[PDB]
Amino acid sequence: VNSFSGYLKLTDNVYIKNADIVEEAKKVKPTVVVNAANVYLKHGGGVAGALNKATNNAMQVESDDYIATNGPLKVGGSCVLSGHNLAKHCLHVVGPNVNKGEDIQLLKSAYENFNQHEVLLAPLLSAGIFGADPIHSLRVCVDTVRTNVYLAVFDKNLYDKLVSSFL
Ligand SMILES: C[C@@H](C(=O)O)[C@H](NC(=O)c1ncnc2[nH]ccc12)c1ccccc1
Repeated sequence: VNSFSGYLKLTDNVYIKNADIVEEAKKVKPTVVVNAANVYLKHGGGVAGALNKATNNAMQVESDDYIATNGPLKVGGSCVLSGHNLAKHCLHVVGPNVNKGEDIQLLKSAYENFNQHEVLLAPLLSAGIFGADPIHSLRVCVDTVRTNVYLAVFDKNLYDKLVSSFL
């Protein structure tokens, strides 16, 4: 049993809600919140900008030290950093950005990072401003993640479209 409320059950392990991931994190304080990061951990907009703003820029400060020490992530890769005031940990996951010309086949690899954590609050990777088909991303999520994932979809029209088209 956990604290996530009002999520629609899609499969044995995947649940979905039309919600702002920042507000969900502030309410539940999950062990892991997933950020839709880029390889440089530059948290400018989207999920990343919103999470970072909610941490008063502490996420960015921590991320800059991470990159200075370790260099950029891989597309499809991840790192575990602090969740600051929002969660115990933040799993920064890099899905491919189609608007940058990156390979959508890497989306499965990106979702595989979720399997290292028993429960996660997460966004829909590579969708929205990352340019990929959101129906496809949800399919890859359900067909790749085996641990318990609570998906928070910001856009209301998108949420309705995803639910109504889900197989
Ligand atoms: C799909 C899309 C959505 O769920 O609509 C999602 N975006 C957000 O979650 C979002 N965007 C901008 N400002 C925000 N503030 C609070 C949340 C939030 C998203 C997922 C992966 C990559 C980029 C974007």
